[PDB]
Amino acid sequence: PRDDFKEAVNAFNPNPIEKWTGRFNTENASVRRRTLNVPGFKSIPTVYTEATLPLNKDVTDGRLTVVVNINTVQPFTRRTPLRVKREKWYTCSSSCHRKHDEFRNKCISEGGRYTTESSKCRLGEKCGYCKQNVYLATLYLVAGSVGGGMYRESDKYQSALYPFYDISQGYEPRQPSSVNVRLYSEGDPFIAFQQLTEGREE
Repeated sequence: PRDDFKEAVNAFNPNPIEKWTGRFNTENASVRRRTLNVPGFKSIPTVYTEATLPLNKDVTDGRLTVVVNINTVQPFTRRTPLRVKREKWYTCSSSCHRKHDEFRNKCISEGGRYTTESSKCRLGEKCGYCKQNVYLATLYLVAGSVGGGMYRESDKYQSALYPFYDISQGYEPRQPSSVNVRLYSEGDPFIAFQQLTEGREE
């Protein structure tokens, strides 16, 4: 559990990632060394290279194409949809008629669509869900280590965020004019945190 994370943090070597300069599309990349604050641990080092991509000709028919040309990393291209769906379920908890229809209203009100799954919203019941439009703000990429000081985009980790799919990215209710791109190493504690935990707590 926490020991597996301990195993990852200690093994992590951020030194090679300090060389990950280059470009995401047009923009120059900048290596960022930051700290991961988790209870019971000294400040954990997380390192990635990043850039801010403006929405321009890199957008075509709702998809953002990013070309990754980072040093020591075998270059690759990634395509990501600007828009995806966010499905959230309402459960009638002890905390549900009054709290149910507002959840319903928020969904509609915020541009989403609500779907009923039960004729009546009883305690402990999945009464329905909201399908919400969310838009790409932050894009996480992962490069797996190859021998000889070289890297290559990770097949298993299509993202740095659990569950690590292509679309497992930072999506917002309101689409920004620019997208922030980030490239991680597989051994980064942020990914290890995400994996072992999924929900940012141990």
